[PDB]
Formats: sequence, structure tokens, C-alpha cells
Amino acid sequence: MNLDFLPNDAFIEPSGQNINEVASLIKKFMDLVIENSASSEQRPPLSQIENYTFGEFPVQGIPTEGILLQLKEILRNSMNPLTPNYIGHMDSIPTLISCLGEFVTTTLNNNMLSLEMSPVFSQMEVQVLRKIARMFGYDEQSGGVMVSGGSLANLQALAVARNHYFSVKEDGLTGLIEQPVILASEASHTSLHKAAMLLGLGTSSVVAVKTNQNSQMDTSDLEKKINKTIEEGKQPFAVVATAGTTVTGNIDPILSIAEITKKYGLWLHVDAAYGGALVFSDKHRERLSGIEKADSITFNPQKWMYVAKTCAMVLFKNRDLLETEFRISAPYMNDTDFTNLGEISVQGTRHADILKLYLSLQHIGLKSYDQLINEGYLRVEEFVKQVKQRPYLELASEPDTNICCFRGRPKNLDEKQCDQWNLELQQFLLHKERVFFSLPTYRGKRWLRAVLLNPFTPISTIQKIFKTIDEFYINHHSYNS
Amino acid sequence: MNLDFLPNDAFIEPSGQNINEVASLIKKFMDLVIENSASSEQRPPLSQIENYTFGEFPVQGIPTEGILLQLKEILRNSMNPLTPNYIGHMDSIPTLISCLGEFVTTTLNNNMLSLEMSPVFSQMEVQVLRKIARMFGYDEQSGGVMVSGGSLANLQALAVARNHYFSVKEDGLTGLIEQPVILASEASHTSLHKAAMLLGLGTSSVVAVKTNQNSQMDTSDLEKKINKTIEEGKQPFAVVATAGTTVTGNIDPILSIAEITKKYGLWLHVDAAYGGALVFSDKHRERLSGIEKADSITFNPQKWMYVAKTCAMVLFKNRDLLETEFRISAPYMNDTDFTNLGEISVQGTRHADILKLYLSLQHIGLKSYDQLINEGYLRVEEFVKQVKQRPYLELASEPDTNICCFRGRPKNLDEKQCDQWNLELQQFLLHKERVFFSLPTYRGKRWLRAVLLNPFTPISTIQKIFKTIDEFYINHHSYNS
Repeated sequence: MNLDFLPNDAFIEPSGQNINEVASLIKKFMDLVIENSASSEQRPPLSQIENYTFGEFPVQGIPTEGILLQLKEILRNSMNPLTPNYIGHMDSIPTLISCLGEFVTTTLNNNMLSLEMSPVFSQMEVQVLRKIARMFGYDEQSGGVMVSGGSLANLQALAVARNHYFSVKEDGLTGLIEQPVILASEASHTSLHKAAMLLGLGTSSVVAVKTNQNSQMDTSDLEKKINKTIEEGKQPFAVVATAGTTVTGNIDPILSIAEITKKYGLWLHVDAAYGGALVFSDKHRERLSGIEKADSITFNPQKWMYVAKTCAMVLFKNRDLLETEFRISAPYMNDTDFTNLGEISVQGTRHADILKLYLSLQHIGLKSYDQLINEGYLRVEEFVKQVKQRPYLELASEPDTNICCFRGRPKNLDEKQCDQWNLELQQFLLHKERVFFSLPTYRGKRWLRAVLLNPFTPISTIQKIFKTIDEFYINHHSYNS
Repeated sequence: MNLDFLPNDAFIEPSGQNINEVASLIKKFMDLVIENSASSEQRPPLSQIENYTFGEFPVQGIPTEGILLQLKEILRNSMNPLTPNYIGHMDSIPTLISCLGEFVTTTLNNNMLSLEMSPVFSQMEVQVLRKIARMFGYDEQSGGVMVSGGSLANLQALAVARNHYFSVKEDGLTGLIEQPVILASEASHTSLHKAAMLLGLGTSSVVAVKTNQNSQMDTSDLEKKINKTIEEGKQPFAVVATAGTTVTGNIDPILSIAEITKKYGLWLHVDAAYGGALVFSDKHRERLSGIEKADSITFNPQKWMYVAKTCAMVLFKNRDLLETEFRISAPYMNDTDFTNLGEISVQGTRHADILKLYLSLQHIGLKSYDQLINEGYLRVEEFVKQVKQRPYLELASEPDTNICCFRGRPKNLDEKQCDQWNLELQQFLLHKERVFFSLPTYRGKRWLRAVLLNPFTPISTIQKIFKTIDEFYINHHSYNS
């Protein structure tokens, strides 16, 4: 009786008889997490060792002790992006309030499928997304939806555009004569190809446009590509403008692209998954000029807003387009004026991600977020200043965000020797000061990429890193030759 | 200096200077959550009041106090599925260890985009999904991937099938002559239509097949539909078998469907989002006989396994099909033997959901899950027994899972009067004993639907609701007439 087979703390009994055991277990977990996270800076950003002993469920439930030991062992070997010496990827330190809100949401166990399941979260999400859309420059007719990652947002926007221009919602793409074409920058994200493939358009449907030296779209090249594809059998219907590309973090000229698309009557989609956070900065918001011309926007607050994963949204200039092109009246649930979020979304059941974003915005505030963005820009400006004044160092392009991609180009060394030199420098930096630099391959060459997101990285760290770089250059065998 | 603009507990400093403030805030949040969840049974399962004052971000960060007040006021008005008197929907009480694991994963802030970002979680997920696939009856060639909800799993399976049969991965669906057809049961989930629409096949591509009295697919009707669609221009390519339908929770005859699909060479896809948990029950696993014949399976551990949302996976009989049909070699990240989970998935960045499932399996064990499933079946059997022996009560169909849909059919009342009687009975039951019954519309009539997932619901409760039903029937004005 009273569930004697289950462990005394398997569930939180609604009556509340086992409150003491639940409290003790929660306290143990909280203490372990606090101890692990407090000493993040001491541990190296990356660990080479990995664990591979899983996939054997026990017949008898293991006690809380032992489980805690295994959890601690797993945690020690996990990736460590919380240390200040991790400036290689877009992952950064998340706000504490967001993590606590995520825990609260998991404990509540509500659902975003319908309003009945989320009486308050649905309205909160609607209002918060409306405020964000207003901040991007849209009117009251604009409307958005939250998804799990920017890939789903891109897929939803492309599907809506395809349905609106071709009206294949109920028939399909088999009867169409000319293949639709989507034009994208040659430095665009890899999710565009997957989205095009999943919609039946074809992986080869995406047509790449040339970019200038700063990894920005070339408007004349875009016009030439549009004309060349029109003369052929295919017909263009969408143009994708990327703000904050993946590698160099550059921003396309959205204003000219929007003008061209309006001239040719194409659907303009803006992918500001990283650059969107600029709308929270008074000084640097103008870098996104013309974003109000796009027919849809993809935004990821989890990147530059320090919100625990995952938080991502897609915004549309017109709500009726989402209500008609995407929505299907097949479901016959209870009639309610409020539109269920599962009908106009790619996925039906979704975890309530609005709470963490709302809590983060309330706790930090607008001014603090503006200050954080300004500090990141200051760090990137100092990094760029240090990169110059060194003949052997060259920049891929002038930065537009807190991302800087640079490389070493010894005069005597050739391309392969330069790549080996860059890889050796990355390894040396990682092993000496525990500073992590990503090593992407752009334009056929390896570049050391640094994303400056950690608020605790000081200028002295950058100066010490560059001093170590100079020491490595002087001590390397190439200089002797 | 030292981030004087931010609140003292906005982030967990890697150095560890503000450990005391972080600990105090975490303790406050834990105490609030424990207090709220302990008294879940006292609060009614549903609350009519909703909050609508959001969407105004503060210029200055509010202190932790006040934020806690607003958080608790929000919590009090949230839906309450943790009470034993909530048997209306598939939502239930989640395991505590899963919630704690979710909190730990959020604190770690790793990523499933690539192995480097999740050195251990990737391997853990691969091994756990392999074990689950082996438990469904697949061989070593089988392979799975976790997504966010069953809708994404259905979309991925349908996309893989379409690419495999038609080879439109690089060209598109415009050149095809005959429209592809997918045959589904008339009681199938609404996500099939959305998946068909998103893939360019067409919302009308899905062809509905008749069902017997028990809401199960009719094999002869399936064969007739296949022949009739073949004679026409269209050509079938996939057949969808649903285990544990949404309304009545019935299971289709997967063995005969698989035999027919093999005879006609179609892709069989099994959607066991709810029924899949039966593979953890020794006594009732045989209800899923023939599931090993399917070319893909969609499973949702979050429903019948009491895992905090969201946890869902899709399994494939062949890994090479996923490696070829779905994977695109466009990304040029670091070369590694281990395949990145973002290339073979609909979404790139995903929160680590494997940890909560692994922790739940370790803490509870296999025997405890078997016992929980058996107890649910016992409750449903008692519910069915009580439903009979009452002339005015009729069952939609004989249950196959812990879901029972029944209704009241007074002899004198007509259809509209019967529907009004059912709605009034639902309201009366909700208002007297705080017992929540869902009110779906099936076959043109409203049915009181009860999903028995709460482990703390005893038989005496069922007897009490049935006595209340008898009292309502006797006291209703229809009986006097």
C-alpha cells in the first residue's frame, strides 16, 4: 500500500507525506550543482576524456547515493563553456534566473499544445513575442511563434512563403511547371539547404550569391543571379538575408536587398539568429537598418541574450498569412477564440520556454542588456586593435559583431605551412593559458575564430594572449629559417 | 569594476566570489517550488482565472523579492495535473529525478549540435537509443534520433520515406508525374496532415481508411483503398499504423498491416507515441506484436514513462537510410568518425534531453515501470467493470490502454439532449469531487474521456465518482419525465 514498491522519493506525493525526503534530495542536488559550477574557472574549458559505459538499465533502482556519484563523474567530464577562457563558440554562460525558471517550468509540467493546458503561459508568450516584434519595427499586424532552434524557424518561414506564392497547401508541388528558386548568400547557414530539401523544393534549389571582401552579399550579383535564373526555366520566389553570419559574424545590407526584392516581388526573409540581439542596444541597433522590410524574421535569444537553451522565435509581418497558409482546420478540439499555438506551429507539444526569457528580462533589465552588448563590442574592438600592428597577422574581414576571425601568415611559409602554423598556434594557446579558439575553414583557409561572449573576460587576458602569440611566433622554427 | 552594474546574483561567477548569494537565491527558489508542489492535491485540478498583465519589460531590474511574489502568483494560477483528481488528459506527474536532471543540464549549458559540444551526452544518447531500439525488436542495424515531440518524428520518418522511394533529395517534386499517396486510419493523429503539407505532398494526399467498432483499421478497407488509388493516377508509397490512438487509446493490427504493405511494397510507419511504453511491460508487451516489421517507429517516453517534457525519439530499421536519404554533406565542420547529431536531424541545436530519461531509468528501474503499467491497467479494468452494469452508460469501444471513453445515453433523450446531459455531467463531476474528465467529440458525439495515469488514484475514488454519477442520474430532471 501507499506505493511500497517505488522509492520513497520517486515522486512528489500530492498529499505531502514524503516532503522531508524530497527536500533532502533537492538539497543534495542543489549543493552538488553549486559546488560544480562555482569552480568553473579552475577547470579547463575542454576535456579530452569521454565516457562510454551506458545503455544497460538496472533491474533494481539504484539509491540516490551512487546515482549522485555517477552524476558528479559525468559532470566533471562535461564541456565547460562557463569559464572566461572559452571564446571559441557562440555558447556562453547562462543567467541563473533562466535556469531556475526552467526548473520551475519542468516541475509544473504544463503544455503549450492548447490554452487549457497553459492558461497563463500562452498569453504571456503572445504578449512577449508581440513586444519583441514591436521592438524589431513591426506594426500591430505582426505576429510570432516560438520554436526549438532557428532551423525550425527557417523551415516555417520558407514553408509559409512557398504556400503563399504557389498555393500548394492542398494540392502539392507535382503539378507546378517551373521549379521555385531561393537565392541565398554564399556565407549563409547550412539550415537553408535542409529546409529546402524537406519542403520538396530540392537541395539544389538554393542558389548562392557572391560576397564582397567583408562576407557581405553583393547586390549587383544578386540582381544578375535573379535575371539569369528567370531567363532559364526556374523562377525565383524568396531571398534570404543573413545578419551575423556563422563564421565571421558579418551583417548583410538588408536595406538594398529589401529594395531589390520589392522591385522583383520576392519574399524577403531575415535570419537574425545572432544579430537580432542588437535591437536591445541603443548605440548599435542601427546596424540592422531595414530589417522592418522583411516578410519574416528568425531570432534566437539564447545566443546573445544569455538565456538557457533553448529559446528561439520566428516573427511574421502579417498574422493572417500564418493563420491561412500554415494553419489547418483539421483538429476539432474545444472551440475557443484564442488560437491554439499547436495549430500554427511546426510542432504540437512544446516545453514552456517563455518563462525563462521573461524572468531573465525582468531580473536583468533593458539597461543591463545594453551595457552587456556594449562591453562585448568594446572587447571586440580591443581584439581588433591588437590583431593589427602585427605584420604576420591578418583579418578575414572587419568585424561587425563580437566575433573576430584572424590568422597568421608568415612571409616565407606557403598555404599548407600557414595552415599547420595556425593549427599549432591554436593547440599552443589551448594548452598554455587554457584559452579556446575555434578553428573554422573559410575561403579554403583555416582561421582562428574568437567569439567574445563571456562577460568576465578582461582586457588583460587579451593582452596576455597576444603576448603569448608573439612568444610562439618568435620561438617557432619558421622564424629561424 | 567586477560587473558593478549587474545584480550580485545575475550570473554564477566562475571565480566563485558570489557563491553565498547564488546559494541563497537557489534555496529560496527550491523552498518555493517544494511548498507549491507538496500541496498539489489540495488545489483544484483546473482554475478558471488567467493573468494578462505582461509584455512591459522594466528599465531597472526588479530585486529577487517581488520577482518571487510574481512567480508564486503565476504558479498558483497554473494548471494542476499533479493532483490525483486529474484523469482527463495524457499529462501526468513527472519523476523528480527527471526534473533535477533537466535543471542540471540547463546549468551545464552544453549542446547536441556536435560531439565537441557534448562529449559524453552524444554517446549516452546513442547507446540509450540503441538499447531502446533493441527492446522494440530491431537488430544492430537499427538507429534512432531524439527530437522535440512526436510531430517532428513523424515528419522525419515521412521525409525519409519520400526521399527513399522518389529520390527528390536534390531535384524536387515538380518533375514527378503521379502524386504520392499516404494511407492512414480515420482515427489517426492530426500531425500526419501537417507533415504531408510541409513536405509538398499535399494536405489531401493523406487517404483515410475505415475502422471497425473498436477504432481499429480495417485491413480489407485498406486493401480496397490501395487498389482504388492505384487504378487512379496516384500511387501509394506509405502506410501509417497507429498504436494507442488519441481519443480511445486503441491499437491497430500492426501484423496484418505489415503483411499487406510487404505484399504491395509500401513503407510501413508505426506511431507508438503512447503505446510504445508497453515494451517495458512483460505482461502486456504482446499487444504490440508485429511492431518489428515497421520501417520506422515514433516513440514518446514523456507520456507513459513519467519523464518531464520533452522527450521523444524516432527509430529506423536501417541506419544507412538516415545516413544517405536525410544527411547532407554541405557542412564542413571538423572531421570526426562519429556522425554529428545535427546532420541527421530536423533541428541542429537541441537541449540535452537524454539525461532526464537516463536518470529516470536508473532511479526507478525496469521492474518498477512494469509495476506502474500493470497498476494502470488494473485501474482501467476496474473503470470498465464499473462502467458496465449501468444501462444508461455506454462505451465507445473496449479499451486497450489505460484510456476509457464512455458516455450516458438516457432512453428518452435524443442526440442533442444526450450531448447536453454529458456536458452537464462533466461539469457536475468537476465541481463536486474536482475530478477532471476530458470531453472529446468522436463519431459525432461527445464522450467523457478518462486517462488513468496518476499512480495515486485508488479504486475507492473510482467507486466514489461512479456513486456521484448515479446520484446525478437519479437527481436529473430527465428521469422524472
